[PDB]
Amino acid sequence: GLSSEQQRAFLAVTQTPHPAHLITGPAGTGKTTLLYALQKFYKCRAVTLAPTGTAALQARGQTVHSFFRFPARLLRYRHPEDIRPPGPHSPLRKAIEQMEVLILDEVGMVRVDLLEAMDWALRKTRKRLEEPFGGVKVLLLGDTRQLEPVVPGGEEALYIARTWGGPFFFQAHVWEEVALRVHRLWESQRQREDPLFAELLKRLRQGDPQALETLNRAAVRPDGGEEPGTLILTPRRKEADALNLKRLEALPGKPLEYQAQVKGEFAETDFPTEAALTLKKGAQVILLRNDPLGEYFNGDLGWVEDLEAEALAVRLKRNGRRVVIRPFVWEKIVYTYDSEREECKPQVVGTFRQVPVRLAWALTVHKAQGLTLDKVHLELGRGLFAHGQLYVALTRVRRLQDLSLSRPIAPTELLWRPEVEVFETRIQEGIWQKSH
Repeated sequence: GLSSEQQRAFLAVTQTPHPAHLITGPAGTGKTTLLYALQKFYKCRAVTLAPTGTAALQARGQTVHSFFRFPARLLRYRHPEDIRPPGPHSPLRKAIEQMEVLILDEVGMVRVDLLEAMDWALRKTRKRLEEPFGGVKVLLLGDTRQLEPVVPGGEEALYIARTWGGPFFFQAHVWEEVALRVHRLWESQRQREDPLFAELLKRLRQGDPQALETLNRAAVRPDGGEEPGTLILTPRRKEADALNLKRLEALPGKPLEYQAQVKGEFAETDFPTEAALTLKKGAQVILLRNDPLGEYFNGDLGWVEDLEAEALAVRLKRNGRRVVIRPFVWEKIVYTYDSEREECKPQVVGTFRQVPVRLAWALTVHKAQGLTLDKVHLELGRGLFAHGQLYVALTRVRRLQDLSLSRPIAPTELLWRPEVEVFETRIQEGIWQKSH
């Protein structure tokens, strides 16, 4: 069930001896089903890995650090003190010396030292320490805009500045050895781009001053979140929960707590939704899972109508109330070699059981990633000039008319980092390889 756009990438990456392939493009269905077709297409030829627990959950894979027993600190270059190879006959080594393909979702947040750990770990155990990754066909994924890995400062920042120069996944010295065939999609909705707004976003990423004045003198509207169907996006999830709470304690209806059943090993930070979910009839809520039948979708903004102990009815914004949702089961997955099969065969270690819905009067930009939204309102916190971290917020809409920021933006909150502005544009032909 693959469309021509998803099939073109599938066939372009699977039918070639080239190991390194990057697939760019925004989040959403079409991108997920592309991975769900890839990982099932090989199905112990490869494993699916991710930098963060959240990414590993929504990608059916294992955390990189947890798959490789990598320690939660700066991974020094080819250092055996940090990158310890699994010993002989160990029940990780036998499974890693099968992985012809390695899928890697959300490469935006993969730090450089983390990528160079994977390469050396794959080389010093599959015996292919000359070829990059031990020959393993790496399939990188994720919009390269929802990037910028945190670097603490002090000792760790200086070492990374000296070894690589920056924290990005492309500054790794692996790419000085192999070429990265980049299949960039950016082609899911032609005119719900508003090509003037796309060029406006590109001029903001390049520091243009008058593009910034244009953005401010068309979209600045204090508290323009009172207009109907306005989702008040916030950068930080602290004020988002605070905004949902104050709008939740306005509803007269009696609340109902939905209790999650966290079975097995499931980290607290990996929780998709709050386990003590207080809901009232009339709350703006959003779905977090696609319906196996096909009635509702992931990211479907609804309104609570009825509150049953193990089900709830929501009037969808998209078409009109049709579906009652039933608690979904999230599984923590770890890839450990199967004895009988002689082939990795991943394993369910954790379980999270609650209704796939969360409060949606406000949302963190992180959780809002890739959602097609009709109308948004941005909440400035006077400190978000985190070297362009607010660009990801402007991209959450297709036309300038839908966005309404509460306070003006400084030129610095949107300006991209110089190393990024060189990567996004040297990949616009195709293959990318690091010179000198």
